[PDB]
Amino acid sequence: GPRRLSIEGNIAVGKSTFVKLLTKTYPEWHVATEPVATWQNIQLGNLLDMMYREPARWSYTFQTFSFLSRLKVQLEPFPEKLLQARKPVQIFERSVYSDRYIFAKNLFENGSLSDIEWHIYQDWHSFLLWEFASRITLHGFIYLQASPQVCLKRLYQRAREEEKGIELAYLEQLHGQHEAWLIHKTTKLHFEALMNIPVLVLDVNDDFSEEVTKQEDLMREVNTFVKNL
Amino acid sequence: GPRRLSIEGNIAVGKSTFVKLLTKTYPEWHVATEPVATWQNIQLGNLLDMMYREPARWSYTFQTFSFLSRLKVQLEPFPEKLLQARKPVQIFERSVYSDRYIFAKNLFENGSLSDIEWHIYQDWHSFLLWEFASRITLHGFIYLQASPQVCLKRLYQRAREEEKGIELAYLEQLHGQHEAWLIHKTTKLHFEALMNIPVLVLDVNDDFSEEVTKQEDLMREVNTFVKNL
Ligand SMILES: Nc1ncnc2c1ncn2[C@H]1C[C@H](O)[C@@H](COP(=O)(O)OP(=O)(O)OP(=O)(O)O)O1
Ligand SMILES: Nc1ncnc2c1ncn2[C@H]1C[C@H](O)[C@@H](COP(=O)(O)OP(=O)(O)OP(=O)(O)O)O1
Repeated sequence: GPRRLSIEGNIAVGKSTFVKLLTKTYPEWHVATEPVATWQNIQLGNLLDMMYREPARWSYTFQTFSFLSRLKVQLEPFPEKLLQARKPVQIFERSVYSDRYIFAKNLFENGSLSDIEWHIYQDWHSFLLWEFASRITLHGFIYLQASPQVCLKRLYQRAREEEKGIELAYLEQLHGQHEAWLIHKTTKLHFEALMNIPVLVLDVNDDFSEEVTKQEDLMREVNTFVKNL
Repeated sequence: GPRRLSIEGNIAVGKSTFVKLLTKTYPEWHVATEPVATWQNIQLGNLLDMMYREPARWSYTFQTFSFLSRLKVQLEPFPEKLLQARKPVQIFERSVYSDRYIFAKNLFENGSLSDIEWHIYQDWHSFLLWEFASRITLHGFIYLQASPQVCLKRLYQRAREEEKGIELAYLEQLHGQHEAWLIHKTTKLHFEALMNIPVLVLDVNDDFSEEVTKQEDLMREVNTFVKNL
């Protein structure tokens, strides 16, 4: 059975970059894409923008769309490629779990989600993950960790309309969520599986985007981590 | 396998009354309750009221809560009672299907649901019903049919805070939806199963609430209908 892993991290920490690097280094590996272009244009309307401009009005709706999307991809069948490899690896950009423990949770804590919205959201989440338990399993998390300000810098370094308005405070919040869940284990979890899952912590405070030294150094840690799963 | 059926009809047409009558006449029969008391008090906040007072703001949220609820009950296992009967019957108050084809649909058509909300809702609905296809099956619909004004009268005859504000027009809309789906078959369906399902049409324009003649006359049609399933 393929090893399933999801990349977790803060906004702009450099996920897409880290993925391009993965794709290049381990081609057999299958990377399930993250729906960002499907959120800016719903097919008509930018949900992403809406969630950012009126968080108290569109946060819940957004979460329901992202959760469904993340759940769909995690339920899809393994490709034929992945099928025929000695050590198949499937990589997800963020997960069905971060949808809840990183964003939804945070959106509630900062007031963007009402008590009713948080309650309904959790009800849904716990219900479906229980029904689909046997199919959404993950073997480990690759946490691209970096400070809020570093992210804030990168966040602004790339235009991205929707985002230009994000304050440092917001990134600090999300940072907290990641640290509480993937590092300190202080976030109450509601899934026995999620309890003890391996977490590879990659420190990307220093722009690995260009230093070929650190890139080879990252892929190395990744390979070591994946193989011992 | 138990025969599964759902009671469909307009607001106040007299569903709860018709159910009390069923319970009394066919005790082996199992009637899965409809969550109305769980909507007026979420456990804190009245979603039902909210949806009515600010439809453009809470319709989508409401639909997601009612859909989940209706789906949950249709996935639950048959009770032990129902288990040991020669002809087991399971009755549902409205269904996972009316959630979409009666209310959600109508809420979109009358502007309470935006294009984005309608799209996300449908995406969810079609997805989960496809995943759970084999478990949500229904064998027939009992349509408690009556004119909008008759309903409007009954609607007002019973207090019900949340509702006091419903205009005749709204009931007319819902009436249309029922007629289009259960009678004229002019509502585009998205489930092969739902295509040709039996529909028992009970005319309840005349208050059967008290006339013991019509009650015995209704249960008779019901029994005849159920047995030939
Ligand atoms: N569950 C969520 N709830 C609310 N917003 C979310 C959620 N998940 C992602 N986002 C936001 C953060 C961003 O502004 C936009 C991010 O999409 P994405 O491109 O996947 O983020 P990112 O910041 O990790 O960049 P990238 O993956 O391109 O490197 O959507
Ligand atoms: N899917 C839905 N979307 C929006 N509102 C709904 C939906 N389903 C039911 N409702 C509303 C209509 C009512 O005002 C309240 C009705 O609940 P319910 O008691 O089941 O209705 P009813 O009008 O058929 O009466 P009863 O079953 O008590 O006879 O919730």
